[PDB]
Amino acid sequence: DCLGWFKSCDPKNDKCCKNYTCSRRDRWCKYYL
Repeated sequence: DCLGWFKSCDPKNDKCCKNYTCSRRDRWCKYYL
């Protein structure tokens, strides 16, 4: 599964979908530019 945006994630255990990547600053699945 993946996350959307403001879902908590962990950069070492990224669960983000396409065009997203989880930040550590925000610790959420941040839109990856």
